[PDB]
Amino acid sequence: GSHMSTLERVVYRPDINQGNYLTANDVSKIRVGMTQQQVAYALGTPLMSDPFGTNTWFYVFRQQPGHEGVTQQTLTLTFNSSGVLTNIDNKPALSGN
Repeated sequence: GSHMSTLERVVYRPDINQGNYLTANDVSKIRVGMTQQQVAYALGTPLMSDPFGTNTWFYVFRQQPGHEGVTQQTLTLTFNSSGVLTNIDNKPALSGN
C-alpha cells in the first residue's frame, strides 16, 4: 500500500517480513468450537484491539509467494450470537495491501 514502511513492529519479533499481523501458522492453531476470547488469545487480538466488539474478525496469511493477481489469503472469523466459532472463512485477499 501507500504506507509501505514496515518499520513499526513494536519490538523485534522475527518470523515474517511481510507483516506483523496474524499468519497461516496461527490459523492452523485455532479451531471452530471455541469462543471469541479463545481465538483472540490463540490468534492475537485484531488491530482494533477489541475482538469482543465484533463478530467478524479479519486476519492475514503467512508469507506466501503471491503467484496470482491476488497474493494474500484473508482469514475471516465468523462467530454466532453467543460469541462461539461457527466458521473459519479463509478466502483470497485484496490484490495487494
